[PDB]
Amino acid sequence: AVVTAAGLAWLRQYLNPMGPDTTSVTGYPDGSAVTTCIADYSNTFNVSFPPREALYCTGSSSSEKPTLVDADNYAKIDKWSNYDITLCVLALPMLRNVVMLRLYPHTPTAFALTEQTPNFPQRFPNWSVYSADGTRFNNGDEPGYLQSYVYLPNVDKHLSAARGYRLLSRGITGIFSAPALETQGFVTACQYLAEGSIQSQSIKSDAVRSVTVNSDGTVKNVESSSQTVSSMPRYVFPLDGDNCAPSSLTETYHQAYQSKATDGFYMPVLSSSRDNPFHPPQPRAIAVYGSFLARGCLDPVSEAHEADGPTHDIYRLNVADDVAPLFNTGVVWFEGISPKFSLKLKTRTVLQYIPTSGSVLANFTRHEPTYDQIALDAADRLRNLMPHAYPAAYNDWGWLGDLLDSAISMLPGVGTVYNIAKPLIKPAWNWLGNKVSDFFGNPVARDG
Amino acid sequence: AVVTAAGLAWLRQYLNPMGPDTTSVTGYPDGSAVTTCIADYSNTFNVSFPPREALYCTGSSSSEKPTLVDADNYAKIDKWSNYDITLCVLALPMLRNVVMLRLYPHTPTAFALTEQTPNFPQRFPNWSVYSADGTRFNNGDEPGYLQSYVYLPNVDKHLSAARGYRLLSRGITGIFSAPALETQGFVTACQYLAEGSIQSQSIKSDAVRSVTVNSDGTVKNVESSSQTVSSMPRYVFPLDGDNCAPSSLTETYHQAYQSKATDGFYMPVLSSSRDNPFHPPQPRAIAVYGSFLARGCLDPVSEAHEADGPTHDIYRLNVADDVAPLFNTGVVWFEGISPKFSLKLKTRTVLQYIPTSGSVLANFTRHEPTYDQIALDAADRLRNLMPHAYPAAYNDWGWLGDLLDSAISMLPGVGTVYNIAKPLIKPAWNWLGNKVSDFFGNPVARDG
Amino acid sequence: AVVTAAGLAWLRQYLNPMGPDTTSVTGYPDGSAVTTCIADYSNTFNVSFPPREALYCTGSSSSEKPTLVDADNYAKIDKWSNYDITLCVLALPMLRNVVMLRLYPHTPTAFALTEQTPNFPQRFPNWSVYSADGTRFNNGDEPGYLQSYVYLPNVDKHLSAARGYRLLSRGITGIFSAPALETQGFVTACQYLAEGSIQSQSIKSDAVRSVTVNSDGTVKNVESSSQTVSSMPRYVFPLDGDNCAPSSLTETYHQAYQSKATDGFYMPVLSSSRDNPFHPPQPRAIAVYGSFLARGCLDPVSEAHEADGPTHDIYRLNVADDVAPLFNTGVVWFEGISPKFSLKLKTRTVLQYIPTSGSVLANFTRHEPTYDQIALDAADRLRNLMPHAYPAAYNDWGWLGDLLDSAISMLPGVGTVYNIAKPLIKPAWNWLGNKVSDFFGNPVARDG
Amino acid sequence: QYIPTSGSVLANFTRHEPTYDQIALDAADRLRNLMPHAYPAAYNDWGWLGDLLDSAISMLPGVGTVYNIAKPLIKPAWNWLGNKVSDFFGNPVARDG
Amino acid sequence: DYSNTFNVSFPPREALYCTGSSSSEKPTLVDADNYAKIDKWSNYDITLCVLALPMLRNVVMLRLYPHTPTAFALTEQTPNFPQRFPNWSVYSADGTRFNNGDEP
Repeated sequence: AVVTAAGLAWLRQYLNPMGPDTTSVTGYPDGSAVTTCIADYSNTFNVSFPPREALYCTGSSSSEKPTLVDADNYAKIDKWSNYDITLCVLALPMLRNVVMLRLYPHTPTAFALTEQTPNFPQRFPNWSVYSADGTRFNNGDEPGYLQSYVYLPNVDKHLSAARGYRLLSRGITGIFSAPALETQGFVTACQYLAEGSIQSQSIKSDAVRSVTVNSDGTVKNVESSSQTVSSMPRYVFPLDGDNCAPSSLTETYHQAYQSKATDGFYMPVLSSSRDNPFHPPQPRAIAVYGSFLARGCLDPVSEAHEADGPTHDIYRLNVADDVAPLFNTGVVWFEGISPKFSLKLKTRTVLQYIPTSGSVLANFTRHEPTYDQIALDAADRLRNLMPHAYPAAYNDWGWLGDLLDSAISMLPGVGTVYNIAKPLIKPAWNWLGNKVSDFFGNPVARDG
Repeated sequence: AVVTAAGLAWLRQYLNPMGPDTTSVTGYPDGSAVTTCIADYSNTFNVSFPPREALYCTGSSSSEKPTLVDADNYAKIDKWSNYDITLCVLALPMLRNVVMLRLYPHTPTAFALTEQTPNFPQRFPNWSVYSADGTRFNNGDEPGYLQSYVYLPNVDKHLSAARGYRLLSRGITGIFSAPALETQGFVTACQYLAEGSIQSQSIKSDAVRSVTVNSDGTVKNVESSSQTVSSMPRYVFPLDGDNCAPSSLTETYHQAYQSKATDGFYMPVLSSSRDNPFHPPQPRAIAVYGSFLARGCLDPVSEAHEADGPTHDIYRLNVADDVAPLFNTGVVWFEGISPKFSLKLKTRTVLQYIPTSGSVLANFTRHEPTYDQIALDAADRLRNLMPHAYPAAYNDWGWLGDLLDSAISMLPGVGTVYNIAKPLIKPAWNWLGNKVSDFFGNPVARDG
Repeated sequence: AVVTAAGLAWLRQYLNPMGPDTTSVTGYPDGSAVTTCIADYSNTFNVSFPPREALYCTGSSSSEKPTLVDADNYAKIDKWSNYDITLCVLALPMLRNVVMLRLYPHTPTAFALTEQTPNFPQRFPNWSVYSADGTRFNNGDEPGYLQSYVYLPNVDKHLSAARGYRLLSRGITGIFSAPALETQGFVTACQYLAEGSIQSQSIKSDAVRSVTVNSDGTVKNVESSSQTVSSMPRYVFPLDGDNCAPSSLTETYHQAYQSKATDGFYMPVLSSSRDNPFHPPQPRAIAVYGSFLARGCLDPVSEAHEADGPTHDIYRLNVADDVAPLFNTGVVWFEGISPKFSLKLKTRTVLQYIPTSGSVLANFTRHEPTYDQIALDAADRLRNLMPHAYPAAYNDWGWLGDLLDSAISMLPGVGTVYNIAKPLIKPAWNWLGNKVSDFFGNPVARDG
Repeated sequence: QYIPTSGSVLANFTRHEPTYDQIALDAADRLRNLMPHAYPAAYNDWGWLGDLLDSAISMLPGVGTVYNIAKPLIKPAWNWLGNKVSDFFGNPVARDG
Repeated sequence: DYSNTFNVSFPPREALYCTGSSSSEKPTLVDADNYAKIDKWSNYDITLCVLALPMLRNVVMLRLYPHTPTAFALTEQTPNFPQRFPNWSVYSADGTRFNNGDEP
């Protein structure tokens, strides 16, 4: 009849993962009554303009040879360092490989992606270079942009020894800094769901074609195994590469966060479904869903073209992972950044495990099967109206909890005990103009 | 605590898609808070007995050659026109290709389906002929029935430029007419869920079998790639072809609508689940689930027959599409129709889109993130008791809305404000006998 | 506003499938309004130490030859009969093949499983032998353990003629007996969810490799169809074979039932989700999810190793079946059993069907579309706190129904009419110590 | 009705309701000779049936009578050709089809 | 509970078979285009009897006559391959089994 304390703790960490008050860790209030272990991974990364020693090439040059550094094409990347730059980060719902960093010389027209599978994508301290024409870069080409993945190794080790898992919350903070007199630049942020799913795409097989010139062997075996089969299953993410562009994100979403670069960002990525069931760890190769090339039977075709159906271009990331379903994909863009910047990424990912018997997690479990559907309904009705991102320093939201949770906790059905808490109005998040007001009209003075 | 106006509008269009009052268009009340574009496709088709110019053959004759018209076997189809005929329409949950029309000389024993993939299935104005023995028809065979698909091209164009979609409602009206003194015939209608799903079936590969008679080449490479693999994924629909027959539908379902032919029909197809999540457009080849031929490991078998597991016969429709899950499959049969009939199909399909950034839909969006779980519960408890179909002219249901929605809106949980609206009783839909009574016993006089 | 009688009947049969009062049969209270047939399969099996005539070998010996009995290696199995033994049963959610029996000479270190596909797994009256080293047993090896499946043929026959199905409840009783003065032994029991799912794993193809020594034929066709494709889809069950061991189950779960062997067991397997949608019968080969052997792209690899992604070892059971999703997997262990024991397994499985039109089930249907979300919520909040198993004779739970159902029926939301029923406390299930108390502290005297 | 054979398909659809009623059997025996042999195809759901006819005959068998008088019973006139049809209680039957 | 529905009408030639000695050891024999006589029947009004014996299988027996018969005749000679509903079997005018080239 009334929301529990565990429900409040879960809501607080789910909506404000990196808030200062959220020190303890709590699990999903579904009352599964199973013995679970809740892990909290906090990581920090001081990303900046990479030096030459941490910069590899993904072309066919480093194909069978391992990672190849740049053969002093680094002069061109210094030429990048002469001017302003752009810095995108893409937070896919992948459990490990939490974010993808990407550096551009100028604002890209659209979020391009290589068509050939890159060789040896690099974890964060190293980067990997791509040519300007959306192609893999070998030494001697003309570099277009840089990319890297931010990897959490402990998450991999724990996911190895776990029967099931589910993501509880994830937040990403972007403390930005630059030398004095070089603070110019903008920042944009947006979340959006991606109907990523396990998919296998149609491919064609190789058939031997023998015309036996042998004297005794006149078989002329032309057996045709060249039929249509399924590729290995891959997790495909439909991200709108054209609409992942800066301007498209800005105009598309009314909750898109925009501010000056020095404000940083803070994205508490949110789920998109009421229920959060457990899943077994099934790491699979990730891929990005292009635009379909063979229409196939989508038009009246002969009775033989039914095989090569509506297949799509698949951009293979050459990264294997298991993703948290129903969680939003986040993305921020830093535009016009001074080349000698310094971005302190701070990620906090809290997630639940069912430990495999006799595994390392089995000793750290905790038995608190709290059940609270009031909190679940509160989150369900709160998700659609929370902002997508906030400035870096805007933790410790006063309106959360005492007011917002209480204000929405009285809506659901007949589960209302307190008569009335507070009217709820439309917030106006204008970080550019400094006319920002919260969910109750109270102005937000700038703390930093 | 009380159902909103948006909830009422959504319920009204979901239960009565083609009602006269439902002029405006409203979205699903889940409060996804995303920027969506809601499209409303209304189409009309005056289907009748096709002339010879719009009648192609699906046999191996039109295999590599495109569509082939009938080489004046049309005399037999005129002989059909001498007697009465039967007209089935099958509304699968496919987004485009809204319905499948099918014409028979007499009532079929069962809803047969070709085993070989037909060549060039035809959109509505043209038809495609099939032989009597459930085989593809080449010129010179003996025609068994005709078939066609009703295609919406705008739906295809819009589904191209959309990150996600979900079907809001769909209704099909069947205004029937015939020359005076030839109004004889019956009509039957029924909806039923089909657990259609993405499936890939086991197939076998082709292996080269070389016995090298070459003098220097004595390899005799007999390498066996002839293993078991997966076909390309297809959307398989388990429709009960034996139980899609007329009599089986009549006896099976107590909500099956039956009437005289001149009454037409009006099927507001209904969902079968409470939630309606967004889905990315994934058009795939459609197929119908036959009866499994290789039992495989379903019986104690040798350790080598585990490969060819329980595979089923797959009837390939040679039509690629993406379907709306959790929506019922509808079917109506017109029996004993006069051959010179005239059926005005009127389809209305309203569905939501998430527009891809920079796409054509992005300019037509609308920002009304209404949330109303009362309406969702009302629909959930109303679905099981609505009739499957109504006569063609029975729009503007008085009992809907002011009474039925209100009567059921007070059931759910404690979300009840109004004390009591009206008792709810068992309706008796007897369109044959003219003893029809609605959900409150009020008789329904015949308006047409 | 108040839970119906149908809701009470469904809850009673779902939580106490083999209780004496549950004589009538009732369906899921979701109000699907469809015409359904509810079937109740009760089976009994007097399992004991098998004789030599019912004991086949699964090695390559019985590969193409059918089932091969043991060539009088039965002396070793008699030597087993000299000492104590261990008897595991594993109740997977498979519809047919309800349980897997397994006999060991002593307590196994872990629930091993053969890596090669066994030949002709045997239904219950016969068994199949496996070697000590987790390998298939041919005549002349050294036997390690015995295994068998308990098969329900009527379930197969009915599942053939059904458009859809869903499992309503399933219970397994273990009446144990042994000769006087040989009642020593322990019994342990545990349920746990398994995220079993349809999966296809990466495999590699066979390519012909021809160097044409033919005089006229100098093609040297070395065409490489040796690419990566998908195996046939299989239902993979992630069971923790290391944590399916006795001690791991005992320590892991606080609801694990433990007692003396003579007490038997009674496991009412429970679902793990609120909703229970219908599913079409899709029998597929079952397999057990090992530990992945090829990491693949989980580490930075060359642009060519993306194909052989994170593949797992797959233990193929050589048994095809369709499973009930969201139902727990149960397992009991009998330890130190006297070799001349007698276990009376009593299984009761009640499940719903949608009959295919014109099929055998179509005549036995029943039209009671009751809707009761109160009962669904009651089950949802009751699942996490019910014990995993009870002694064999502990049917007819007094606390169920009049108190427990009523006590929890007042929690959900505002759907509360009766003021207060009874306080609910923590039960203490200690069958070893005879200090057992139910959900209201009332002690449970031993009826047997 | 069937007595299922063990292991057969019928065995999964049994019903335990051994109800006993001499009154119903006696009423059926009494009424067998009164009901007409057939009706028009559309003439189901008779008003007189059950609450009226079965009741008004249920006291006749022996003296198994609790309610004193339910309803007098008269000979019907099933003149379907002449549209002059009257049921067991004289109530005219207007054409419903 | 078995509920069944059938749509009986004047059968086409493909659903008629001969009961005479023609299809004695041979399986059912379709009419050798004596169907013109049945069309002659279709010229005028017909008669349709159904006889519901207490048989569990074979719920009813349908029968079509050119014109009302004086009695429910039957053939002293056993018919060959009696036909389940969608197919019919023809009997001659003289109350005997019908081979092709007789008077139905």
